[PDB]
Amino acid sequence: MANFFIDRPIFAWVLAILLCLTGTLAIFSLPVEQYPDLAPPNVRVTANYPGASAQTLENTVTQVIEQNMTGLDNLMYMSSQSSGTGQASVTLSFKAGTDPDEAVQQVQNQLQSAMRKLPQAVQNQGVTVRKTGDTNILTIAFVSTDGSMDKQDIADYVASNIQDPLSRVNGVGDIDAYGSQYSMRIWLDPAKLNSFQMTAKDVTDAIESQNAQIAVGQLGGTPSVDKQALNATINAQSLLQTPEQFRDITLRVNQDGSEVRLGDVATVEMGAEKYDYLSRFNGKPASGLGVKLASGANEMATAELVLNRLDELAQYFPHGLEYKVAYETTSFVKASIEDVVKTLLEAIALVFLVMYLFLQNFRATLIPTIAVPVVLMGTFSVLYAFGYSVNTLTMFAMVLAIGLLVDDAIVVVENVERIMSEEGLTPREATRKSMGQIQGALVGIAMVLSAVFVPMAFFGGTTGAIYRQFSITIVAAMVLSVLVAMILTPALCATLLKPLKKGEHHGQKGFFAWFNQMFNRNAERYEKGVAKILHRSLRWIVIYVLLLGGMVFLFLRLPTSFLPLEDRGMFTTSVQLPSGSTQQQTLKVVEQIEKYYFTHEKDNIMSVFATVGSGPGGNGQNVARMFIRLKDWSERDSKTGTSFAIIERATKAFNQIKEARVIASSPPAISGLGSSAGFDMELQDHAGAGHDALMAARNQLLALAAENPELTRVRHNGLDDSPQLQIDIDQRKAQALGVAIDDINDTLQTAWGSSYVNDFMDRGRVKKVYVQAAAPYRMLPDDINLWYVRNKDGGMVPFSAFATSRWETGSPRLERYNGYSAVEIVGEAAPGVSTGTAMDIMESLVKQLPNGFGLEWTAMSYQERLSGAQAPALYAISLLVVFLCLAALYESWSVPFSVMLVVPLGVIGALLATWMRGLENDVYFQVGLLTVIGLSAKNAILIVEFANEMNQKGHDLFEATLHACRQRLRPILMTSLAFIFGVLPMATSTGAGSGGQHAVGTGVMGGMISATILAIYFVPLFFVLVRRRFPL
Amino acid sequence: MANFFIDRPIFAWVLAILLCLTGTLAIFSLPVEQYPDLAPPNVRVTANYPGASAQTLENTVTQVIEQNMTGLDNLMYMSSQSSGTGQASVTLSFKAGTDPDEAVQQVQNQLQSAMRKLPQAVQNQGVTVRKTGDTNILTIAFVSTDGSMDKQDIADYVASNIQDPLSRVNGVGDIDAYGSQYSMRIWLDPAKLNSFQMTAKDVTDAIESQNQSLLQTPEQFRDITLRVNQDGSEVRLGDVATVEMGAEKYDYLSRFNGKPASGLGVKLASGANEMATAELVLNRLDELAQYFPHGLEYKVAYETTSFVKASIEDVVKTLLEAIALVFLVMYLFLQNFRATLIPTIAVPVVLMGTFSVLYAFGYSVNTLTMFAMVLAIGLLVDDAIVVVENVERIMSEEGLTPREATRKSMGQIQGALVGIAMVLSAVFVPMAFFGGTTGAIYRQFSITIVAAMVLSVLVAMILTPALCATLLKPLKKGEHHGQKGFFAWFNQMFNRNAERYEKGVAKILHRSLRWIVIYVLLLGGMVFLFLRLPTSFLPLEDRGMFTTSVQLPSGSTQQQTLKVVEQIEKYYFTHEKDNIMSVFATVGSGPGGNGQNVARMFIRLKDWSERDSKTGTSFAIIERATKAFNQIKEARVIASSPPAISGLGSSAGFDMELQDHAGAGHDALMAARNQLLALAAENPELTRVRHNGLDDSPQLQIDIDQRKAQALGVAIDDINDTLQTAWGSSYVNDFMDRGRVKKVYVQAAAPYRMLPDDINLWYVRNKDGGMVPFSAFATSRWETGSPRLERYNGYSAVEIVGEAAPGVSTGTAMDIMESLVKQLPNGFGLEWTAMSYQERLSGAQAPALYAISLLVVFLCLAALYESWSVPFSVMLVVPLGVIGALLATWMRGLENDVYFQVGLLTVIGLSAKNAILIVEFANEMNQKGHDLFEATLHACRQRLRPILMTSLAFIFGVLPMATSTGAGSGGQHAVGTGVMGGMISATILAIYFVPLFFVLVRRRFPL
Repeated sequence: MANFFIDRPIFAWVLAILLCLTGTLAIFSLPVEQYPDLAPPNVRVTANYPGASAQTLENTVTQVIEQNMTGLDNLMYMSSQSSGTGQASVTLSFKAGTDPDEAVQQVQNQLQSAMRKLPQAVQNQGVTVRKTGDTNILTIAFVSTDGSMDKQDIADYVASNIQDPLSRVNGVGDIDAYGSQYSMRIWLDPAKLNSFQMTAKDVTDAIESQNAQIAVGQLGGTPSVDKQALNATINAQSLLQTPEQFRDITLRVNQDGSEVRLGDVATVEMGAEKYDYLSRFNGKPASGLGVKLASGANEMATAELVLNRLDELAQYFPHGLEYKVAYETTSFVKASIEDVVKTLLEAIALVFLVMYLFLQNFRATLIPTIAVPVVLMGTFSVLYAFGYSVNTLTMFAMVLAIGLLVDDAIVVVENVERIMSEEGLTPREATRKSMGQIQGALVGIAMVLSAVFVPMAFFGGTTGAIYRQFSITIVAAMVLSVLVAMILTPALCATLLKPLKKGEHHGQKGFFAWFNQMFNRNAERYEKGVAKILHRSLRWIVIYVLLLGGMVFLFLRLPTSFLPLEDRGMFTTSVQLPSGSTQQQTLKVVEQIEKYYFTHEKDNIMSVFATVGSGPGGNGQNVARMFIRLKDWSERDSKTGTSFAIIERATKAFNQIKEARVIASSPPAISGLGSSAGFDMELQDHAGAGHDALMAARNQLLALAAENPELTRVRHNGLDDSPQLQIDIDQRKAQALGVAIDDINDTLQTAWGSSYVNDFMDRGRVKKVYVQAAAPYRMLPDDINLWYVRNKDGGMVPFSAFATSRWETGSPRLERYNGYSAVEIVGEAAPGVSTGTAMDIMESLVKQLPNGFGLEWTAMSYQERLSGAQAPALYAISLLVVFLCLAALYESWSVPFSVMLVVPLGVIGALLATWMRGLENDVYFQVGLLTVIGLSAKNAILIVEFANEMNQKGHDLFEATLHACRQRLRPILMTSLAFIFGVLPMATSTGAGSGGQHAVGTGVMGGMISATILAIYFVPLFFVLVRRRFPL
Repeated sequence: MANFFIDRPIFAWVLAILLCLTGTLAIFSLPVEQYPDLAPPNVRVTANYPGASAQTLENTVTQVIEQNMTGLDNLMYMSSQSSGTGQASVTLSFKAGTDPDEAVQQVQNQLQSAMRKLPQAVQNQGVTVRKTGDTNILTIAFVSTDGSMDKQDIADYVASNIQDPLSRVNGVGDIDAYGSQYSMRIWLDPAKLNSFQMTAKDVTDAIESQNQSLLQTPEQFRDITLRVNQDGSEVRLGDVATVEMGAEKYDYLSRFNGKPASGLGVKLASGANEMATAELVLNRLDELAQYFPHGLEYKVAYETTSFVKASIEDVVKTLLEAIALVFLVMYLFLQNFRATLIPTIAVPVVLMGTFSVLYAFGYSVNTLTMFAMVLAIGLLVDDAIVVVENVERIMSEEGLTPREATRKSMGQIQGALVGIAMVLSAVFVPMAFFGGTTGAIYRQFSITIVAAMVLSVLVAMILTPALCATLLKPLKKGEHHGQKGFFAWFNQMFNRNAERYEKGVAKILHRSLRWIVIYVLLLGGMVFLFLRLPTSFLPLEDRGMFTTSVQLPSGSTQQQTLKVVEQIEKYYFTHEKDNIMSVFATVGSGPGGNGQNVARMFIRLKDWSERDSKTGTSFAIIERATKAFNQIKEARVIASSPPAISGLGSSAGFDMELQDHAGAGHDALMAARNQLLALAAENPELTRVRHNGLDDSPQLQIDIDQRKAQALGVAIDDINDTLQTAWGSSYVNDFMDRGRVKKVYVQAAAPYRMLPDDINLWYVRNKDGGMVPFSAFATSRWETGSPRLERYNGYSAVEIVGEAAPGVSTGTAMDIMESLVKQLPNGFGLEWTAMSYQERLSGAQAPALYAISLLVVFLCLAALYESWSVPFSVMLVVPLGVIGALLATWMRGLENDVYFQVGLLTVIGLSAKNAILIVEFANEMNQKGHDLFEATLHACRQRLRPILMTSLAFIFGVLPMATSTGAGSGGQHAVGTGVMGGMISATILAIYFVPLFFVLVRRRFPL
């Protein structure tokens, strides 16, 4: 194989060009992402029980649904919520890698099973099963520049002309509206309704009958008369347009001639919702749109399309209206990807320079360099074939790969150079002999550098996915490198390399002359030291045992985490006032926060978009969210302008604020995983105690978390108990009175809440018609008697006769986790403290709580615990696979055992580097540690394979190992330095996703430094000792 | 390899016979189609909202479904129609190659979520997801010869006894009926109703109450008691209304050859074979015919299998003629009969092996694969011809025995055999990876041509060496020697011309600069011709059918449409009689939509043999019709030929969607559409430009004073029910006729539902039981609404279709249309759909294929011959053939379509073949050490004969295609013309320029 392509260089060039072209096509056709899915698919089951208390809804529906749902295929954990508004939502998160469609089908089947057991009212209302994609790809704010357009006018225009076309953009799962369009809202006064003896049902029926559009046939139908002239459709009536027409709805004509008009019994207005989002942008009234990314769609492409369409729509906005991008994700993705590309190019440059240092010949430097584009584009082709994408994980794997993939090319080139320099052979003969000598070594290096990343691919969860991303890329790169090393590089060495003895490089003074002198002297000293330590075995065995102990100590000492946080240029601050607070107080607090951000962080804030209130769909107005967008990373400082510094500085001031609970939190590392950054904990009530007991436990936990300085921004992701109405309707009492269940239910919906009726055409656009009770009347325990519902006989049975309403203090929103009343508690670790330490502290605090209150981590916390628990297995499996592969290659057990003893020499260096830098044991460290294992095995192989060959030929073990070290010192050094300077830009990256780059690069760089400076001495010791113990 | 079969011929014979047998088995088990599955898969979601206006239907139903369906996999585009009848259909088309079942499953999953959001009435009706067939395999008509059976009787019999059996025939996805079953029509009379003081609701309720015993005869219905007077007298239904057994639907009034008839539109089930399904349908119909009442007879008004069969037969004929011409030219160059037979025997083996490969890969016998086979016939014989020619030359000169001569020849040209196959197969590889309809077409050819090439190399190194070692006789110096007739003159002429050619090649080698300038000029001319040449997708074919569409002004009655249809039918019967077999018309059915003002008429022409080749072509008669039809000002009448691909679009030409890219206003959209139609009518490059839709129609909106209605104690429900019963129709109950359950409808008699003031003739029953006239609380008013609303990719749109004027390509027409759209008021943009979208995609992605194919061929040659110089020398001759292909295509009036693209690829391969045949031998001689001039001159002298004979074999193989006159003449001409011109130029230029390129490259880069 190697000899075949030596004499046919053009064939090798053609193969390389084919790989390059396929890779270029793949690159131009590969999708761009920040991360892959990496998120457990979630399916949400939603049910509605109108006019039902939260506890009653939870008991009658939520629990039942959960019971049937339990026992699914890959159900990781069930989380459920029961709201006072009457909506029950049970969320089912499935194990990562589960196809969402199959999960949805299973949930639908079990919902079919459970639907009968549910209350018939809920069944009539309808139960919905859908895969929930809640990733907010971008949030858009529409603000009137001139001020001519009112906030309600802005909301109406947006919901009429912008929301509808944007919803039709590809990949837009759901576009939330932070403002509501106008609607023909009709406010019923029960006083007038009882005055004229008309129930709300009569009003609804009159609106339905009078405001309608029905086709009744055709003028001039097909069996027409002999000579008709016109064929036209006939419509029964028209849809009302102005509010005045609604006021003229008849509803009755008395015998005297008087008519009880709708305006006589109610008031109609083309207004907006009673409690609409009081959205603001940079201290100005504005409306908003929240675009959510549909499941299984590319965020960047969808955002570009939406932005694109919005740009088009903008061209047709009324004078003085413009759109602002309050929240954007693709900016960070583009910045991070471009930064990683710059890092990769800098890595290629540094690898070229370090190779040129050892190989002064320019062509000899080019020959391994050419392997980089070929293997890189082949890896891109492999990624395209397997359906992977260009994300941060794959790009990090590529940058890691560079130094590994250049290894075999470097080995071949320098072996050819050594043969040319010493034996004096021609480049062709030198290449032949070099391939014959080191054919085994290349295969061994590829095996050790690829076997480490195989087992990782067989794990599951988000962790397994991350591992797989690295595996595929790195395994493909290693396979191509070993293919390139035996196809392209031998031909290049046989052709590109000039004899180089005519040029007389020896005697050429300069920097390279001094470098060669230093290298030769140090190599001689190194061989002397290797001989000495071979003689003095016991001392270095003791040193090795001490290194093992230090490695264990650093392993236990190192804090753990899942994924480094990144400066995305955004963070969200949440405002929660004490329960019962009006929207105006929340607005005042929001104004205070905006003033703080404008007057303190004036050099970093680009725009703040606040959203006061829960909106029309919700219960309390004491909630506000504030989307904060920072300036570009270049504009902001690298020390005080970072997102983390801004968040901490704001957190101090906001913790000073006592008016309301205000927390500034960075966005989560993974969009679909968790709501915000930091740990995510569910405080389950295992004892089954009361809800108030759970609330007291929650308060104790929050107080303790506030006490500990290791924890910051600890908050309850929920709502506090507040007085709530509970309309209780006795079905048997109503049926004794003969009043229909449907009629009383509709009347209850109309009075307590709002009832949609039909549509009316406004300016050519259809808009909804809502029938609602008057402002003072909200089906209070007092006014329930004022409402009347006629029975079958027609007599106006009073509502109070069959229904009872009473104020009750309880939680508006009840939550459950895995069959246990629980409250979700979220928080973040203090600066300098890892997430794992924060989780340990939270576990200690929950232990400090009274009995019966266990905890269960969810989302990113759950998967971080999974990765931490599963990490030792991988290491063990990867080491075992490397050992078995090495035993298979050399058909011996002494050689692989000698190699595996060098693995601790790299792990100690990686641990030292991460510990000194201040990083933590995350997933990246794990994959890094795996890379360090592979490279330590690489150096060990580079020595022991030649030593074993020499021994098998019959040379003395001492002489054989000394000769092997002397010859292979330069290959080990230059390959390792190539890798070190390849990963150096990662460890010193600035801006964009610099945190991930640092986390990946630091550990591997330290591992390489230790691996060289320890292996070059210990590998001879291991090989000699093992061979003495087990002779040939 | 070669030597093995030389000494063991029996093994090679066994292999050849095995391949032939496998191919023969494959041929008789290979399905036959006109085209493979080239149309993108379409999924249609239909929703029915009864009693809903078009605008209401679009707002409440269509928009919801469109919003939910967004996000599907490989969703090319969405098009939706909100008809005034209450039916909304959102058509989703996916990328070509997408699994239809997977698409349907995804659509159903997305619809399940959307079901809840829909109005309750729509959910009760039921939204249906179905793979869109929309391909009329055949339109059969049933006409009573005697006239005893009335048109409605024909329709009823068809629905009762024919529609059901045919629908169960395998492969019949749907069977549209242009008739209606019997129904007990009860025509009310408001005057009689007032006489007896009964409202329409009284009659409706009574008839509902009356009804397993069901009334059968009309008389039994006329005996229905509506009211019993106190005197004992009872009011009968016949006393107040007229009972008749008519149709449940009067929408369609079909007419065959000026005679009443009813029709069935048979539609193909997705994936089924067209020819087999049509044969089954017809067979079944024959069985049914065995029991048709006297006088009734079915007649095929539309048929596709006729053209498919005729075209396939024509392509087989041209294939056989190509084989014969290849044999003749080989016999011209190889005077010995056995020497000619040896390459000929390779043709059946390679062809049948290709058939086996197609059967294994699942491909069928379509026009594309057959064209590829015809091309391969000239392509495949190249290696066998080279082997035989080299053997003959060695025997003539060295005098060796056939066995040793074949051995030496195989040793000498083993490299060239591999190189020719490599270049002829590497061009067609990248083409296979392309997508869309175009990629599918490419693949049909690639698979076929690449398989043929591989089998050609295999036969050339296995079968032909054995044949040369056995069949050939040393009689070349014997029987063959001593020629005196025509062949002697031919040999003398060829020898003299070869000497002249070699001398000229030497001279041109001396005069390099002049011919370099000539080559640069040829490059410039090639670029100029490529830019000037117009573009298209596929050539239109005279399929013996075409359709004319009638669209009277909105609001026109059925009778006026029938009058215009009669005028058109008279035109066809008189002016164009020697070419028209039959005309089948259907009032009420149209491409854009259904209505009394729209009629669609099917015209079937006589056989191609009967019709004139010049004035009887479908295009000529259609142009004459358009000249005549354009004069008709009563209506818009357009005669359109069938689309190139059945599933791609509704009709031939371009297809675009003028849509409001922003802003709004349906009236603004209609005004823009009118402007666009006027501008298109102005242009002389565009013909038959129209919009596939319905203009805004008058609508009679009734206004009801609810105050007066309640003052008189009249319920709104009653006044809606009376209006629906009178103007619309009322499905009161069912009745059984001849063992079949049929509907009973109650409706006002025609004279009383014919004017807007007829609303005042009706009465309602108030709460007290009195008769309140409608005039008390009803006011009629005229308005204007759109019967059918369209949306394309979300935006409101109007579908505008049309065709290019004769002499103008479809691409030029599309450019003209894009120019016209820019003249519209700001906010309106266009998107190309159907086949037009695919044409734009193919044109956009065309330069890539060429670049990639050229690069792949270059790299393969460099890998094979281990020198950059050889492919550089070879690739320089590609323009020498491309110029000829472009010149021939431009001269013959053809355009740059898909076939031309595959042709350009074939021409690239042929130019590479000739360049290889020269430079391989020249490079070998130079590497052996011979002088470059001597090497190239010797290579030209020796390889002139094989190059000329292979090239002539190919050109005369494609000659019948370029001069075919059968059913598929257009496609055969499009494929053959460019390739033939390219090959001609490739020979007559390469045989001189290739030495120049090789010599110049070697001098610049000495070995």
